[PDB]
Amino acid sequence: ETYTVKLGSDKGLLVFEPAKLTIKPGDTVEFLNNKVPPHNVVFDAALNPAKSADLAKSLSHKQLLMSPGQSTSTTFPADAPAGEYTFYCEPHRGAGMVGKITVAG
Ligand SMILES: [Cu+2]
Repeated sequence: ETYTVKLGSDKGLLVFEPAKLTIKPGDTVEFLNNKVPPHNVVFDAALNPAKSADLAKSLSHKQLLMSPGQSTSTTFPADAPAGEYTFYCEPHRGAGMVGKITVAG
């Protein structure tokens, strides 16, 4: 299944919309640049079920998305470990642009 997370709400808030999502291993999350760019998508190296920096890096998109309508996607590994994956937008982290994906069966 492919799910869409907007970067910046339609109201213009510095949030992911939605900010929490439950998926299965192998699902894709599309991150769509929506409002108040630039944004990026960085998975936390410690706050994933494997506490694996490499895993987090593989899921992340560090380059800034500059224009509304740009997108990037993360397809989770087929054997992604179950549990919680915290991610954030680097420029807007301090303003609260933090999200969480939960992988479950
Ligand atoms: Cu942002």
